[PDB]
Amino acid sequence: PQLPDFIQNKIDHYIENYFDINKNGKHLVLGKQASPDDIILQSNDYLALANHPLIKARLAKSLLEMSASFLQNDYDKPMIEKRLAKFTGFDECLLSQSGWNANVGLLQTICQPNTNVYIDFFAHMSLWEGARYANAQAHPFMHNNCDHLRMLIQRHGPGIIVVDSIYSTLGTIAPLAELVNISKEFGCALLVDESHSLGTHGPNGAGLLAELGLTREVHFMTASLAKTFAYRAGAIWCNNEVNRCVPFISYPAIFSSTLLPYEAAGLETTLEIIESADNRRQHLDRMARKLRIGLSQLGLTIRSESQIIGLETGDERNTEKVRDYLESNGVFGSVFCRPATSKNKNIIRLSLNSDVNDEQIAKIIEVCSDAVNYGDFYFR
Amino acid sequence: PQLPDFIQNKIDHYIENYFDINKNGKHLVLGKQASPDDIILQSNDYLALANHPLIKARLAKSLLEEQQSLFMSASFLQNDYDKPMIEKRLAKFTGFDECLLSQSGWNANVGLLQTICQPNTNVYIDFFAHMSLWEGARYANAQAHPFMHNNCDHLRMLIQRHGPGIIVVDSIYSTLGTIAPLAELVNISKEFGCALLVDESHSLGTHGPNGAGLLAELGLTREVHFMTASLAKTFAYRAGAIWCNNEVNRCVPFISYPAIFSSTLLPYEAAGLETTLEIIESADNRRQHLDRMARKLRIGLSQLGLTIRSESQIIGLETGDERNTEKVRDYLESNGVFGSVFCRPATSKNKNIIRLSLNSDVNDEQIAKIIEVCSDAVNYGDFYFR
Repeated sequence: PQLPDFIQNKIDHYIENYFDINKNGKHLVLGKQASPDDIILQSNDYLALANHPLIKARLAKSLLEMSASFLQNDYDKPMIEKRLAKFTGFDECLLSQSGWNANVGLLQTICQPNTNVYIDFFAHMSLWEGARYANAQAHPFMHNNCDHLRMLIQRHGPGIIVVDSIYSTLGTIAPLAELVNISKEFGCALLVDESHSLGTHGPNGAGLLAELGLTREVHFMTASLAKTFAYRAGAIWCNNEVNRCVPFISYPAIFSSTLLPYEAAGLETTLEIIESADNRRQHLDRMARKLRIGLSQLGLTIRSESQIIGLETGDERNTEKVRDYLESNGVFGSVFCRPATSKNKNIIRLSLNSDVNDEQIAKIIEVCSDAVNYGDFYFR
Repeated sequence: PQLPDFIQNKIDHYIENYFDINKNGKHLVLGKQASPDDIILQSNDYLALANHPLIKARLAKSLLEEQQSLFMSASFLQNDYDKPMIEKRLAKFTGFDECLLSQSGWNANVGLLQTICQPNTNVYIDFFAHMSLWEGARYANAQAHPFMHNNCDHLRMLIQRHGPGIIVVDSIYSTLGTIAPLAELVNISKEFGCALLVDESHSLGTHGPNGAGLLAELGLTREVHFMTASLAKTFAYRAGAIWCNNEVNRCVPFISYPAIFSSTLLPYEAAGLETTLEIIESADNRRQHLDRMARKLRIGLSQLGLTIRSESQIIGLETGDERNTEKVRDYLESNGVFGSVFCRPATSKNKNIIRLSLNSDVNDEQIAKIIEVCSDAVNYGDFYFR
């Protein structure tokens, strides 16, 4: 059944302006195929746990042998939640199907149809849509800009301040200490997404709030477990009662099925293995810094302060050229383009993980050095 | 950390207006704990595949095989060598040109609506269609136009009045267990230049040739633009899929927010689904059984005078307001029958439902007990029905 025009028209225009314009007839995010020799910097599995023998074993053993609301009794709630909460220092933790759902769910629970939400420009898209589904009043503030933040709160009233601890496209770090002060001052709740800091930062990997000593000041913490925990799930920690209600309020929690008990048993192993990876955290940290210093001396804006490094490659055409160069030279990042970015501010993201060599770090810098000189594109 | 008042007070009111009011202090969906003797009817595992050894084997087997640290958006894995053979197998299984994998039924629906919709777009949706279809629409800012449950007349007038658009339905509705009038809707879709989208979550695998679904049973597959399913029912797995008889699946992976900004299924989950597909392809036995048992239950209850709108393995007990619903639940659980409470936001506060979901492991003896308990319930119990 051929499509009606109202759909077909849209689909053609999309196909035209998003696939056809690229030199390979594909979406900008899709490039070449990588070799076993090439350097891949795409995964969010920062501590390189995706193959971990123990973790796999725990899962197989547990799988050998509906909705989440009907499982909110004391006897129905998994040990993994008590361990994560303890781990993080927060009072309660609630499992979700994903980081995305965790954000969406928390926000729908705690928000009302005009609630002030003060969200960093670069906060994960799920926080945005979170506030949007709840029909909250979104108040964007310039990246990590507390002055802008103050203005807007002063202007619009108390509400919920929303940030990534470590930003997904840029590797920047939120001014958590100052944001904690700001929410105290203006009687606001603070929601922090530690997707990119949890496991990689803090004491035993417990995260940045843990590292900065700010856990006790923060109302809410969320995270995807599809980064360091290398698992398709989410979690919401509360220093309050909200978690008793989220399972009955959040749509994703109500009308969408939950993880099974073996999935939750697999996380417990991951947690242990994470707590002890002081080795991998330190090495990764070393590597990120090495890479960060090396790209900066080249002239590239490198805002990152973490294991996520953003090569700012301007507009789509330029971004394609940059990507092709990087890939032809054995370096594979991930293109971030609209709607994650704006059309004219794409990023090629380099995700570092604990498996990366000093040798591989020197190659990335080198390849970028030569890129800088080549002259087929520019960097911002 | 003292929550702001505009939060502390939302929670404090909810806790009381939803938890406190119930006899057990718990939410209305939470009854007592079930014993082994009790007849549990809450699962969506219609063919009883959850603890299947062959499925467990392949999941575990492929899980143990190797890492591919593919913790990233599914957008990044859309090259044809990157796309799982389960999609191609599912496509062929249902007869659609293209299948695409999603992290859940909910996402399948949201993602697809985001992709085909413009803010102006007309969306003719069944009053009782799954929430994920309403929210998808609402998220795309589309022009939603609800029509009365399974009413082709009401639907015609809407399209008549508002123009071409997307017709959205469940094949089998998840609360009432009713079956949409698919043949007619197809025709209406043609009689007005609309697109058809059917959510077969509750018919896929339980229905049609080899469980290929309801569209396939009726020979409609070629006439329909779109089908979606939760794979968390008969397929018993946390994932969803989108089927297109067109090129829309080329674009979903890049426009759907869920599909872009949330992590993809691991390749070992794909491998797992494959075994399940085979099992289901082969489960004619478990189907026929379920079908017959559902029919016994439906007749059994209808003869009791109860409204039994269902025509499937989902039976809707209509139990009115929350108080009265609370009494019906306790009574059904007091005897060994659970029992799946549907209430706001799923239903109107006044039209709550206690859903009985049958599966292939249910036996004649058990039905009778169910009928016996509701008969006594009608009847003897201090509460009403609709």
